[PDB]
Amino acid sequence: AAKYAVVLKTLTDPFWVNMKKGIEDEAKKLGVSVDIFAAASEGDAEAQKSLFESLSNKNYKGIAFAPLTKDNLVEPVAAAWKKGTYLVNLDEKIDMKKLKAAGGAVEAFVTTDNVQVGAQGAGYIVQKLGAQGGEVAIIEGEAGNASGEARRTGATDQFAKASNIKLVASQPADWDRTKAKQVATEILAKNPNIKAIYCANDTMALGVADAVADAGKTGKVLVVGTDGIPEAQEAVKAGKMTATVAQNPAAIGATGLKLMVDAEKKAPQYVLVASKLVTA
Repeated sequence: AAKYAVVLKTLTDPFWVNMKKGIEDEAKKLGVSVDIFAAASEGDAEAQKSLFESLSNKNYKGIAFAPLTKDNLVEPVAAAWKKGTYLVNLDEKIDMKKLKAAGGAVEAFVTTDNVQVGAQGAGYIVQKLGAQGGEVAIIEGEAGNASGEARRTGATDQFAKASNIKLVASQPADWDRTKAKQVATEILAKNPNIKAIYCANDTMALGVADAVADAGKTGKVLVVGTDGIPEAQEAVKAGKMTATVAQNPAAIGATGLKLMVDAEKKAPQYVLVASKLVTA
């Protein structure tokens, strides 16, 4: 029988499918039975909460979970912690203040570090530009967004380590493809010698690629996105983008399972899973 359960988000896009496959592969490697649940109703906080609650009568030793919101799983996670269940928070961090106030905790949090995501995108640009270096830009998300600001910070800090890389622009395009095209055109007009643009998500990077194409500069300006959405993966294969920085949901799920298995053989353990560069 399964000592371990995982509650994912709805299996309607490749990220959660790939996390499920990574858990299954890790379960094979570790030789353990694991039950993997997701709600059929996508974007549905209470459905996921109810799904989690339905596991209370089963006897899982460990449950890993990727909450839809920071709030929606607080009560079932608290009830599980109080029963002695080993708990691993995956992906988005549960509201720890509310979880504590509910008398619960988690033992581990496995996630992607968005600062490292930005540093990874910027670092790839730095490698690609080699000894000559050159001018670069960041196309930011909505200002103040936690993930976008972390990506901006990580890219900015990484660029700042290379003395012959000059950050000539860092500007918000608000997660909008059309706005990112306009902003990239503005940067291209002001900095015609620009060599690379890191973009805090792929939707914006695809608009940046459109601006670069309109300017006749495809291949002459590197364009690096973030998230690895299918259209960006296709753009990378077609040479319309240089790369995109993708999370590794399979490794997040595998790591989550391994933490639970290892627990069976206080601040939670914080495990960061590196993103993967998608290139041609």
